[PDB]
Amino acid sequence: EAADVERVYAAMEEAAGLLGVACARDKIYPLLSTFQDTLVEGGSVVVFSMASGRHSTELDFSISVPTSHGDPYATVVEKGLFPATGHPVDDLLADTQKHLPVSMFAIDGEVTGGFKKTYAFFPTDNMPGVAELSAIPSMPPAVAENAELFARYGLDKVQMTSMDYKKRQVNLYFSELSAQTLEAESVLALVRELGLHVPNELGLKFCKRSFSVYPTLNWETGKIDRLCFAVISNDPTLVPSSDEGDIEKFHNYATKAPYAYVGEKRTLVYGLTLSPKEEYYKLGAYYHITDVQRGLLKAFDS
Ligand SMILES: CC(C)=CCC/C(C)=C/COP(=O)(O)OP(=O)(O)O
Ligand SMILES: [Mg+2]
Repeated sequence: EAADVERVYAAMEEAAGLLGVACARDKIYPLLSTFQDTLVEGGSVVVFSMASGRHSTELDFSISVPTSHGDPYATVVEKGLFPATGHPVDDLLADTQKHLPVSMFAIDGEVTGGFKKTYAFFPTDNMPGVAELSAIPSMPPAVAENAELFARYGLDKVQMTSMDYKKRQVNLYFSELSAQTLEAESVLALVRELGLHVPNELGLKFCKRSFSVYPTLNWETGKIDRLCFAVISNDPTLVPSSDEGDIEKFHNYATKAPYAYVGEKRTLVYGLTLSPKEEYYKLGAYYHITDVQRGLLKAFDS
């Protein structure tokens, strides 16, 4: 439906407008048209994410794609929207769906850069572990090489994975996080073992409220590139930053981002990313939600 396409793109321009970013129509429209059938409201999930620091001038968008549509990456490459990288990341999404049960896909891009990643969601009642994922042929070796470290901190079940074709990286979104996993002492030992920025009192408090945690890995080495803690809430003032700018800019976005489910508050997902020499924050404001998001809010934002 050309209608849903225009609408989704307009909302995307709105979100970008809030951060002073311009959408590259030539890179976005073709992508939205290709999966236009998935833009239907109801069972679709769409997110527009902002970030701080060196990411403050970009705006990401995520769109859920039903598995029935087939490998979303093969589609973008076949249509000529993106050039295969020639690396294992090209087959990872396909191999993941082949070896494990995938409940749904998702495409991700940046308003000025275009397409850059896909996601593979797993059934909540049938989530794979570190061992099941590390056995995927195209999966980065780093996953298996860090298996002992993951198990030591209670990172077992994975609710989904994401593949970044431009940076050739993979994220493992751990779920069912225990309390001792998110304890201050545990989080500190973990970051130190990975050589990432040490979170302060404020950051640690945010890590404790996390419902999801995801490390980023690559095919070059067995070293984790960064680690992210995600919190989901309806509260627009949670950005874990002490900078006046961030507090103001994030809260503004959280209260003005577009959303197609009037009648409820905006679902928000905040992120605290720790890299070797710094930390940055991100915030995704959902444009479209489903009962999954509602279920999560009841469980982690009560
Ligand atoms: C359709 C749905 C429900 C999408 C959810 C996407 C999500 C939780 C992304 C987290 O990664 P990121 O956006 O913070 O960045 P990166 O992958 O680059 O680390
Ligand atoms: Mg992003």
